[PDB]
Amino acid sequence: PTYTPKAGDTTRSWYVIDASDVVLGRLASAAATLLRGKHKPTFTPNVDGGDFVIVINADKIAVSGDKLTKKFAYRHSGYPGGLRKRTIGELLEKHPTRVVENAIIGMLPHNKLGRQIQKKLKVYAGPDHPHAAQQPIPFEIKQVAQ
RNA sequence: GAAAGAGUGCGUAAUAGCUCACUGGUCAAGUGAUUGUGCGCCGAUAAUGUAGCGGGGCUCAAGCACACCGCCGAAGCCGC
Ligand SMILES: [Mg+2]
Ligand SMILES: [Mg+2]
Ligand SMILES: [Mg+2]
Ligand SMILES: [Mg+2]
Ligand SMILES: [Mg+2]
Repeated sequence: PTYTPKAGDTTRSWYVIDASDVVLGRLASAAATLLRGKHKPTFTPNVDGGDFVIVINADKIAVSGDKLTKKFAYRHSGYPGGLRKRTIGELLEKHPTRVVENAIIGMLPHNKLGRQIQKKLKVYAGPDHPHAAQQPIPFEIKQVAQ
């Protein structure tokens, strides 16, 4: 019948994605794609069998239009009147990384498996990362023509 | 006579003056006015928390209109 992975069937690859002058939504959508494992013919929605993704230069992300001043990130502290908002602007120089990862978390499934999947994401604001030991192969944001 | 309006606005409370509509000039090609529309702007404004895209995100469209090319999709139809 239909193939389902056994215990030692999942193999993990390390991708590094450069984020310099890339659209935030495009980068995050692709990273979510190859973080969930949608690019593998052995995909199965039950199993967490994606790949590791490093995002490099999360500072240099591109946000189009006029969202660096009028787009907000809202958090609520649970206390009455405990809502705070930070623009994309402030969030890009206070601590930038979460901006990129915020987008990716919004495109992974919001279940327990999504929590397991998140752990494979490594966002770095700098141009360099500490994971050179896993030989991360560079990944290009490609579109397949039709 | 070109240029002088029973004199256009300020202000002199009235005049005056500042000016203007209107002819002379050096300049160097456009310049001003409507009507039919396609998309947008403002008017815009409530009380637990974003809160009038389902979310992330989208103008490098993932928005809109017109053509075209595929595909997904039901217990519908077909196949056994
Ligand atoms: Mg007069
Ligand atoms: Mg004059
Ligand atoms: Mg949407
Ligand atoms: Mg069916
Ligand atoms: Mg039937």
